[PDB]
Amino acid sequence: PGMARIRVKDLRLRTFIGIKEEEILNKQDVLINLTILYPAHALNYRTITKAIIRHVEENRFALLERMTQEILDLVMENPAVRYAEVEVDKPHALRFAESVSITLAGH
Amino acid sequence: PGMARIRVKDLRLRTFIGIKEEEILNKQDVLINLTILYPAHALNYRTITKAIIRHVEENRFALLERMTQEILDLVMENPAVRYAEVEVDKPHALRFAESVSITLAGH
Amino acid sequence: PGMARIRVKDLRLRTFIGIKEEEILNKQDVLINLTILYPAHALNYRTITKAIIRHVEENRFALLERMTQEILDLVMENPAVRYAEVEVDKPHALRFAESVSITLAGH
Amino acid sequence: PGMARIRVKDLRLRTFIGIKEEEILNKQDVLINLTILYPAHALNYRTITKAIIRHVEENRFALLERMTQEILDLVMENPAVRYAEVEVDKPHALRFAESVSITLAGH
Amino acid sequence: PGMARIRVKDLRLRTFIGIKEEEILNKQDVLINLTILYPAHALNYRTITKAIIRHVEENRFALLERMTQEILDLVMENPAVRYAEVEVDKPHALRFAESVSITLAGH
Amino acid sequence: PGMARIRVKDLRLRTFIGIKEEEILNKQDVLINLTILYPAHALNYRTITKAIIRHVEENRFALLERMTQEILDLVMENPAVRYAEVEVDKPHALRFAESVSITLAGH
Amino acid sequence: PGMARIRVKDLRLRTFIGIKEEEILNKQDVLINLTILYPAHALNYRTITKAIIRHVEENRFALLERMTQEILDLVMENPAVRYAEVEVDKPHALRFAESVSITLAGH
Amino acid sequence: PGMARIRVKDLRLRTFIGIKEEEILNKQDVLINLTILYPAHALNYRTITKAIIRHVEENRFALLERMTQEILDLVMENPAVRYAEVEVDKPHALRFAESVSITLAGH
Repeated sequence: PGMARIRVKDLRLRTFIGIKEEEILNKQDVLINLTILYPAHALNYRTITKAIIRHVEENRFALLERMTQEILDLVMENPAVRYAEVEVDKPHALRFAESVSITLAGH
Repeated sequence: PGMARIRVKDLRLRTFIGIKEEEILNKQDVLINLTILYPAHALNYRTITKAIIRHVEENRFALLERMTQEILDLVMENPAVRYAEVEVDKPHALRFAESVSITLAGH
Repeated sequence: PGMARIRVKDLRLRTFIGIKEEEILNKQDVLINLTILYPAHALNYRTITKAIIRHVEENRFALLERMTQEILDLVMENPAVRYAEVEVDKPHALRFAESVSITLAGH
Repeated sequence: PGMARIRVKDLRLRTFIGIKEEEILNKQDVLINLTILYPAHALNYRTITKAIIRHVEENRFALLERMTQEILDLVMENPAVRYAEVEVDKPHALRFAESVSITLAGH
Repeated sequence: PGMARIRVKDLRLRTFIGIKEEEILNKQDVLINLTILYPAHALNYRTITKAIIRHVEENRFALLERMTQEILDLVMENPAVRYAEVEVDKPHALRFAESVSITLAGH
Repeated sequence: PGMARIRVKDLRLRTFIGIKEEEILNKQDVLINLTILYPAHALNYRTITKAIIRHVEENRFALLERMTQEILDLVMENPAVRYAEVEVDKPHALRFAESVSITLAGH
Repeated sequence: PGMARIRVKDLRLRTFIGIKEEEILNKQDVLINLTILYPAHALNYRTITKAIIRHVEENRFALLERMTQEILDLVMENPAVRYAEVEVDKPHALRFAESVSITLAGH
Repeated sequence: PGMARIRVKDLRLRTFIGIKEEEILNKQDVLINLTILYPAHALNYRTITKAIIRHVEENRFALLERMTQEILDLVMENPAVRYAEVEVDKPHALRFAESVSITLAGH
C-alpha cells in the first residue's frame, strides 16, 4: 500500500437488472468502477474489461450483488495477483437519491 | 475491509432544520449519504431507506447531529450487522461554503 | 475512527496570496476545506468558521503553508478536542492544472 | 499521517501515448495527479511540476506505466522526503468508461 | 428585446405529478425555470415565487402541462407586464433521458 | 413563438454509428435532443420517444445525418403539428473536442 | 447579427447586496455575464472589466437592478459601439432555486 | 432557419496566445466552438477540423480576434455554403471570470 493500482473509472453498461416487469422488458444503465492491485507488455486490463463488458451486456441479472460478484470473479479468473475491488452503481435506483451501489473485494 | 459495502449516494430530503424563524416556518434541503457494511433475497436497503425517508420528512429537527444520530440508529434497528456510517450535508449552511456536514458511525 | 466528524466543504475566500506584483495588488480566490473530529447546544463550528473567515480576509499571506497553519491553529485555539485537518486549494495556481493544495493536520 | 501533504490536481498534458498508428501520429490528453508528503522559502512544488511538464510534453510514451514511473522518479529526484504518489488518467481510453488510470507510490 | 428580463433559475420543488400508483403515493422532484419581461422598491419576483412555490407544493398534478399553465397564470395574475415564459422539467421522466420539459409563454 | 414547446433532454442511446471496423463491431453512445412545437390526455411524447428509441437501438447507421433525419421523420409521422427540431451528438467523435452534432428541423 | 461579439463569462464578484441586517454586514457572491457587440490593438475589454470590478467591489448596492444598470452604463461609457447586454446572478437568492438574475441591454 | 446545422463542441487546443513574456514562452489552453450551416458521403467536417487544429497548433497568435478570424476563414475556404460562426474561449483570461470569448460569423 499504495504501490501498483489500476483504476477503471465509470464503465457505463446497459443490461437487464431487476425482476419487475419494466426491469425485465427494458435494459437500464449501471456504472462499474474497478480497482486492481498488481505489484510492481501488459495487455491485461484491456482483456479484463473486454470480458466484463461481454459478460454484463450478454446476460440478465436479478440483483446488483450477483452482478458485482460475477464481475469480481471475472477479475481474478485470469491473473492470480493481488487485490481487486468492484463497485456497481445503479443510478437513480432510489427515489430522491443519485445512486445506490454495491462494493465487493478480494485477495 | 473492504468486503460487503452498500452505499446510498446523495439522498436529498426536505425537512425543517434549525430554530431560526425562517428555519421553523420553511423546509430546507439536506443531503444524506449512507455507508452500510454487511459481510458476505435481500429486501434490506430498500426498507432502511424507506424508514429513513419517512422519519426525516415526517419530523422537525433542531440540530444536524440529532438528525444524523436518529438516522444512524434507524440503520442499526433492523439488522445487527456490521458497520454503519451516515453523513448529512446541510447545503449552503455557511456563507461562502458549498456545505457543512456531520458524520457519525457505529459497530 | 470514524465516529464524530464535521466537514466544512469548499469555503471560498478572497485574500492576498503571493509576493508577485499582481498577487500583492489583487486579491485571489482560495478554497478551504476543514475536517474536525470531536467525539461524541454546539454553537462551535459557526464560531470556528467566523474566526477563520475573519482571519483570512483581513490579512495578507506570503505562502499557502502559512495560511493553512494559521487556520489549523485557529481551529485548535478554542476546543481541546480532538483531531483537525485543513486543506487549502489555490485554484489554477499551476499552468494546465485545476489546483494545488496544502494539507496540514493535528492532534 | 496526515501531516504535510501537497496535492497537484488534474495536471492536463498532451503527449504521445500508445503504439497504434493514430496514437503515434497524434498527441492525446492525459491527466496527472500528484500527492507529495514532506513533514513539517519552499520553491519546490513549482520546480517539480516544471520538470514533470517538460519531461512529459518533450517525449513519446509506450505505456501509461512507463510514463507514471518516469514522473514518480522525477518527483523523488530532487528531495529525499518523504512519500510520493502519482496517478495518471488516460481519459476515454476504454469504450463506455470515463477513464483508466495507473497509480504508483514510493518511500 | 432584450431590455428588462428577470430569470428564476432551477426552482426545485417536490409535489405529486402523474396518475400511476407510485406517482400518487409519493412526491417527486420537478424543476421550474421562469423568464419574466417587465420594461424598464420592486418586491415583485419574491411574491411571484412565494405564490408559485405555495401553489405547487400544496396541490396534486395530473400532467406537466396543467402544472406549467397554472404557474404561468400565477405569473400574470399580479402584474399586467409584459411577457412571461415558464419551463417545467420532470427529471428522469423518460428512460435514458436526463429530463422532459414543457414550456409555455404569454403576452 | 414561444407558446407550446416540449423538450426531450439528453436521450442517451447506444447503436452502431460509422463504417470503420471498430464502429461496425461495437455499439457507441450517441445523445439525442428533441424539440417539438404543438400549440396550444396527451399520451404523445411517450410514444414518440418509444418509437425513436426502438428505431435507434434496433438498427445500424452509416452517418449521423441519416440517423438524425430518420428520427426527425419519426417525429412528424404521427402528429401533423407543428415544428420539430432534432440534434444528435456523437460524443468524443473528434480528437480534443467534447462532441460533434447534427441538427435538422421541419415544418 | 451575429458578427463581432465578445463575452465575459461568469465574472464572480463579492460586494454588499440587499438591505437586510446580514446583507449589509456581510459581502455576498454575485455573478456577472457581459455580452458586447462591436463590429468588425484592442486594449478595450480589459479596461471595461477593470472598471466594472472596481465599481462593484468598492460600493454597496440596494437592489440587483441598480447594480446591473450601473454596470451596463460603465460598459457604454467608453466606446459608442454597438450593443451591450448584462446579466447579474444572485446565487441562491431564493429558497429551492439555484439563482435569480436580472438582465438589461442597450443600443 | 433552423435546417442543417453541424456543431463542433469544445475543441480544446493548445497554442501561444498573447504577447506577455509568459504567454510567448508557454502554450495555453483555448476552447473553440464551431457552428456550420449547409442545407440540406460528407467527409467535410472532419477535414475542416483537421485544418483548424493544424493551423491553430502550428502557429503563434497575438490576439483572440486574429485567431478567431483565421479559423472562420478556414471554415469558408473549402465549401461556399452557407453560414459559419466561430467562438473562441480563452479560459481564465480575466481575474474572477471563468472565461472571455470572441465570436465572429459569416455568409
